[PDB]
Amino acid sequence: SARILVVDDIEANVRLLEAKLTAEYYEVSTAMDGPTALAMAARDLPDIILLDVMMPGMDGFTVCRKLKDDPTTRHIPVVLITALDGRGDRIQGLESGASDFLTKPIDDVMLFARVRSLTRFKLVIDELRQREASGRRMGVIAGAAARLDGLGGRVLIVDDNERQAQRVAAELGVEHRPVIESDPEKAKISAGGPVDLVIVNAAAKNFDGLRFTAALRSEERTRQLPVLAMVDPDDRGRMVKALEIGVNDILSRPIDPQELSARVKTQIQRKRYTDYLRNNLDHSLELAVTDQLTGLHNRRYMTGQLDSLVKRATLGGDPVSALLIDIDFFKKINDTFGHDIGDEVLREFALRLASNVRAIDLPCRYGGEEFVVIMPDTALADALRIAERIRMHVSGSPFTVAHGREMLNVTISIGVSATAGEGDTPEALLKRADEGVYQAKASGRNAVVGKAAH
Amino acid sequence: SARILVVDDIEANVRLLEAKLTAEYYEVSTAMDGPTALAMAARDLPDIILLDVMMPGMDGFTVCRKLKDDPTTRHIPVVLITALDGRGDRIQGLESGASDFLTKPIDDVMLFARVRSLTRFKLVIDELRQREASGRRMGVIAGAAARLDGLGGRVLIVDDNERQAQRVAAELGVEHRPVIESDPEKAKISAGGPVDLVIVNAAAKNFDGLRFTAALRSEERTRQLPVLAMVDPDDRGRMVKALEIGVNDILSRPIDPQELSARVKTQIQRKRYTDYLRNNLDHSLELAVTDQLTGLHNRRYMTGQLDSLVKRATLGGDPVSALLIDIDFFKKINDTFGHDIGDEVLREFALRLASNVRAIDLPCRYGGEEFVVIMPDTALADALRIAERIRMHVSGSPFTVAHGREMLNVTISIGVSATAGEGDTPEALLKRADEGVYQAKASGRNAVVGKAAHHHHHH
Ligand SMILES: Nc1nc2c(ncn2[C@@H]2O[C@H]3COP(=O)(O)O[C@H]4[C@@H](O)[C@H](n5cnc6c(=O)[nH]c(N)nc65)O[C@@H]4COP(=O)(O)O[C@H]3[C@H]2O)c(=O)[nH]1
Ligand SMILES: Nc1nc2c(ncn2[C@@H]2O[C@H]3COP(=O)(O)O[C@H]4[C@@H](O)[C@H](n5cnc6c(=O)[nH]c(N)nc65)O[C@H]4COP(=O)(O)O[C@H]3[C@H]2O)c(=O)[nH]1
Ligand SMILES: Nc1nc2c(ncn2[C@@H]2O[C@H]3COP(=O)(O)O[C@H]4[C@@H](O)[C@H](n5cnc6c(=O)[nH]c(N)nc65)O[C@H]4COP(=O)(O)O[C@H]3[C@H]2O)c(=O)[nH]1
Ligand SMILES: Nc1nc2c(ncn2[C@@H]2O[C@H]3COP(=O)(O)O[C@H]4[C@@H](O)[C@H](n5cnc6c(=O)[nH]c(N)nc65)O[C@H]4COP(=O)(O)O[C@H]3[C@H]2O)c(=O)[nH]1
Ligand SMILES: Nc1nc2c(ncn2[C@@H]2O[C@H](CO[P@@](=O)(S)OP(=O)(O)OP(=O)(O)O)[C@@H](O)[C@H]2O)c(=O)[nH]1
Ligand SMILES: Nc1nc2c(ncn2[C@@H]2O[C@H](CO[P@@](=O)(S)OP(=O)(O)OP(=O)(O)O)[C@@H](O)[C@H]2O)c(=O)[nH]1
Ligand code: BEF
Ligand code: BEF
Ligand SMILES: [Cl-]
Ligand SMILES: [Mg+2]
Ligand SMILES: [Mg+2]
Ligand SMILES: [Mg+2]
Ligand SMILES: [Mg+2]
Ligand SMILES: [Mg+2]
Repeated sequence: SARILVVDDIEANVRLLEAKLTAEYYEVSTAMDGPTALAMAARDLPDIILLDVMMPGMDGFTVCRKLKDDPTTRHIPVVLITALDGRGDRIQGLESGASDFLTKPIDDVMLFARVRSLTRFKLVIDELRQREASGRRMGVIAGAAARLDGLGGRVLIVDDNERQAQRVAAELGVEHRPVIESDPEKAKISAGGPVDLVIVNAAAKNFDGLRFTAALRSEERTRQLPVLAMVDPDDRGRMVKALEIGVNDILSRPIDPQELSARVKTQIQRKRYTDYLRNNLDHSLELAVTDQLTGLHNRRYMTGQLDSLVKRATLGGDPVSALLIDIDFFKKINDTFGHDIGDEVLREFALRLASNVRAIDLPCRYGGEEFVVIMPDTALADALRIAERIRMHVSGSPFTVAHGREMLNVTISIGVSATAGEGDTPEALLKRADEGVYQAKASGRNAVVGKAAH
Repeated sequence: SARILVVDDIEANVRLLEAKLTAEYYEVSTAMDGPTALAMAARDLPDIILLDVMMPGMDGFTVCRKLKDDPTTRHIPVVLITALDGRGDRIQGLESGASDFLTKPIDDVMLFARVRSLTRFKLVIDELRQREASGRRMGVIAGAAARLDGLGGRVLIVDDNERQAQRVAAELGVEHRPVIESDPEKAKISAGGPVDLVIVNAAAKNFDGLRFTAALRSEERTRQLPVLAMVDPDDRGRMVKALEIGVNDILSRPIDPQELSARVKTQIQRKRYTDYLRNNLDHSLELAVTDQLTGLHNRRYMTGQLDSLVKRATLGGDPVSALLIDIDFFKKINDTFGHDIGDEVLREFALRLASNVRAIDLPCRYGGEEFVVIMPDTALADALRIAERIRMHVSGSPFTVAHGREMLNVTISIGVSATAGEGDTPEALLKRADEGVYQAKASGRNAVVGKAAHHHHHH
């Protein structure tokens, strides 16, 4: 279910861990030092890396720093597993970018809980990386592939221990924008707003922090919001639960502020990376101008042009008209002959429309079975002629279908609309058009109806 | 971690299930009949529905059919939980679209394993649906998924048992294209190729079907490929394991051939649903028409439009004009500052052009450093006005460059052209615009030069 790379200078360690992980059905590979490790990671792109710190030559902190400094590997969670146990070295490991820092001998129940958690989180990151990478024979821009810090960031602190909360707030205060909130019900609201990270106390006295987290996770709006939970280091059952319901990361009471700072930064920086991906995906769709199926222009492109043309109309320029065409009984077509045949009809209809209208006109795909034609410098009466012409052309001739094998009769209903002067707006114009289609429908279909200015 | 709607006519049932699920930290809501259930599902979009079959009025098979027939709710997994246990009841439930069919009194360990599984899957799908609904709302993606299509479908049967393999193949054979493969190592390869679903034997004698599945799941190529596992029915632990390593669904042996058929169809249309989403999302930045770097329309598009406009002009309609713009000393920019900056200038120039010209005009990328603007219903004189305006917008103000650090001065030369008479053609029109450009540049650059058509004294 995951490819895990294990790194340690002692063979006994490597194969003991290996047997545990393959017993849980993971695909394990191994390296015996830093240099090797970095080569395998760059080549094989594993899902997780488990890493010794103390090794002859290049040590685990360095290895870790390099993995995060290459864009190919920056995204892979690293878990340090080591014999060291000083606070000093704990903090050095987290500051160098590791998700967790475990001290030998490790708790297997926590290791597997943690691994199952990381893989769950990597699911969405990886899909989005796949989505982007399918722009690669296209055009990227703007983005200079440049990272994205972990500083800044608005942090909500849900806690009913005033002493503890203020300490947490004082530490984050220098580098971040912290806000305290001891009411869980209010907190639910706040957490929807402008917030990058929530810190929740699982050992709160007046509410259950874990239930509160489950709450955030269940509602679609905040399922993605990172959550860092304060827990008791002696209560293993509760730590596993925390990971299982969906907590991104954990901290031991009493709160070490240097540990706190390191993990808050880690979490804010991963959440930003995944919002870079989401926005890049959405910016590239914005740039699309045609409808994939019919190759006519899409409605986004159309409404942009309609904005400009209607504004110019309102301030005294040329009038604009709109035709809104909707195919009759289109659902009956799909329900009888199948979706494929539905698409043959749509494609043919688009080519017929395009070629019975002037080049200066803007025909477009407006919805599933709806088409709009914008006609610059055209008034209501002419538009009605043009609509009539298209109606008679569509129904005057059957449609080829089932690639060649069969004909079909198709008819359309059309609503027609023209601009009405200074007060008019493109949404008003379109609304009059579909009031026309509605009456045309009601009149018995295969009909044109022009609704007038008010 | 998930919103679960629970439906059943007896309060005792609803209440007992609710306790169990909230003890595992789920958000539960409830209904006690069909009508209510369907209203709640459409208003609230829960992550999973657990459903009784036998209820006064509308029953569970109907409620289920309606949920899958409405696009708002079609994607929600429905699990039926019922006192009924005939194989006929089971097959109807699965045929009406359920992910699973459980008999009361349920196995809780198993219910949770199954819930935990559905939600792991929903994570990918709902990120996808979410992005794709963003695409629909901004006006780019349009259309609809097929409502039927779970038939056809290339199915790989990884199995050790000749005879069982053969029966599975015979049943699927009518509606799908099965292929048998008893070697797991070969099967790893085949599974990469053209395959929609793998059926694997968890109780195979010569290899571990679950290890084989873990294998598919770990390699990035086949991580989404649906897998249906045949399992011994007296091994709850192995069943849970199967669900944990990532199996889409379980089928108890000895194989019921109509159970098989129903569960294969369900998985294949779920696969195609997620494919349809991925295509909408990606394939929509493919098909030329615009120029990647600048956003403006490409050349092929522009010459198509110019043909139609010029023909209409020549037969008596509105006149048409062309501007041909070419950036001055553009080679100097690439050679002094590098192509990163050359591109920054082209992109910005496109922004300044697009926004100083009317919507009805067609600005476009014509060559490396050349742009053309087509102006419908416009004559030579007005075109010269437009060219001059544009020219001063580029030279009147320096260009940002080196992302923010550095300022560059850029100038353009423009040739101008307009339709004239019956005998004119688009290639003639553009050729006059080129002669303009050539004069503009000879005259000392940062200039506009228009070119009228002429005939000889005795033409
Ligand atoms: N296709 C196209 N044609 C263009 C463009 N610019 C000018 N024309 C054509 O050239 C004419 C005269 O432009 P003008 O001398 O700036 O005289 C202009 C200008 O003084 C003013 N005006 C009109 N629209 C605008 C505008 O959007 N912005 C500004 N700033 N002034 C405008 O009134 C005008 C006279 O209006 P029209 O009757 O339309 O007469 C316009 C129009 O037929 C253009 O970008 N695209
Ligand atoms: N944007 C746009 N506007 C349209 C369209 N169809 C008609 N109109 C507008 O309304 C017109 C009157 O159309 P008509 O009655 O067919 O009267 C037509 C028709 O009889 C003939 N005609 C012009 N172009 C064509 C053509 O391309 N094909 C055919 N078959 N006849 C044409 O002369 C016309 C009168 O010419 P106009 O002065 O242009 O007057 C035109 C035009 O202003 C259209 O598809 N798109
Ligand atoms: N009844 C009518 N139909 C219209 C009108 N405007 C456009 N159409 C329809 O759509 C046209 C294609 O328009 P085009 O792209 O401008 O391409 C147009 C245009 O470029 C030119 N053309 C044809 N007739 C005339 C005309 O009478 N006057 C002018 N100025 N151009 C014409 O060739 C055309 C292609 O020939 P068609 O087969 O007629 O194809 C015509 C016709 O089917 C109109 O006003 N009235
Ligand atoms: N009927 C009418 N509408 C007006 C007038 N002035 C402004 N508008 C409307 O608002 C414009 C945007 O204002 P702009 O800043 O002048 O932005 C203007 C201007 O910078 C330039 N432009 C377009 N036509 C002309 C023109 O005839 N003369 C001049 N000088 N500039 C023009 O590009 C424009 C953007 O073009 P549009 O997309 O058409 O967008 C146009 C148009 O929709 C006007 O006098 N008459
Ligand atoms: N093949 C195909 N079908 C589509 C597409 N986009 C939307 N549809 C279908 O178009 C159907 C429209 O059915 P309606 O009942 S709303 O429209 P009708 O044409 O049947 O109604 P009228 O007779 O015009 O009143 C919907 O169910 C969609 O599934 C599409 O892109 N390809
Ligand atoms: N950065 C960048 N440069 C390009 C591109 N497409 C074409 N070019 C280059 O633009 C350069 C222009 O050289 P010219 O001599 S043709 O153009 P000039 O502008 O220097 O000539 P004029 O002074 O106008 O006569 C050529 O070397 C082309 O390789 C491009 O997409 N990005
Ligand atoms: F050698 Be490791 F740091 F335990
Ligand atoms: F009432 Be249910 F079908 F058990
Ligand atoms: Cl001329
Ligand atoms: Mg060591
Ligand atoms: Mg319709
Ligand atoms: Mg009942
Ligand atoms: Mg040049
Ligand atoms: Mg050139």
